[PDB]
This record gives sequence, structure tokens and C-alpha cells, in this order.
Amino acid sequence: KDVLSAAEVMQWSQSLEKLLANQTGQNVFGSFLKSEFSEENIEFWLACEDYKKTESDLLPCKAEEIYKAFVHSDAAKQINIDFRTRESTAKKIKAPTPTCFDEAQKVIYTLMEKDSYPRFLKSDIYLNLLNDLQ
Repeated sequence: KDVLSAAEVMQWSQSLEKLLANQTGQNVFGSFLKSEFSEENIEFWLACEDYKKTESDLLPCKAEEIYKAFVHSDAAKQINIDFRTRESTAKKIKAPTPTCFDEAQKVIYTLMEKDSYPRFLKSDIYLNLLNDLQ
């Protein structure tokens, strides 16, 4: 049973979306973001994915947790969304639906796609993993 291949790790360079669809890719990208003090981005993104599959009754609580942990001004982990996206997200928190964090999530996905994802693909973490598998 193969658990990882050079081919798979090559595929992660195709799009951030392929990297994030692989649990190990998430974990390795995560580790690089953590070394770079930007892991709030992927953690937020994964929390949003987990919010979207949450049962209706627990959305108010989950939304409040995600908001305090990441979005709120006084977050340990404060994500870099713009002021207007933050203000509108804050308003959605008080009566949340499954799409509450879609706007903020999109911003953060883009921030990763355009900044830290390319850098990761040029990191030792990524390039060592890739080459030493071959």
C-alpha cells in the first residue's frame, strides 16, 4: 500500500485546490505556513469547511467560535481580510447560515493562492519531499 508518491506531490503544484484536496498536502503546507507565521490562513480555511458541514442547531456556536478565534479584532489568529468583509462577516454572525464565511474564506483562499502557495512550492519542505521520493 502506497501512502504518498512523487506524482501526487507534483500535482500539488498544479493548483492550491489540488494541494488542499490531499490531507498530507494540507499537513505539509500547514507546516510551512506555521514556520512562516501565517498558519491562521489555512486553519481558518479548514474551519470554514468544517462549519459548512455542521448541523443547523450548532451554527450559531461554531460561527461565534470561528469569529473569535480568527476574524474578530482581538483574535490571537487574526486573518488578513479587509475591513468591509470583516464588518459584513460580523453582521452574519448574529444569525448565521451555512454561507456565513464564504466571503472571508474566498479572500483568504486568494491570499494563499497568490502569496504563500507559490512560496511553498519553492521551499525546501516541498522540493526535498518531492525529490527524495524519486
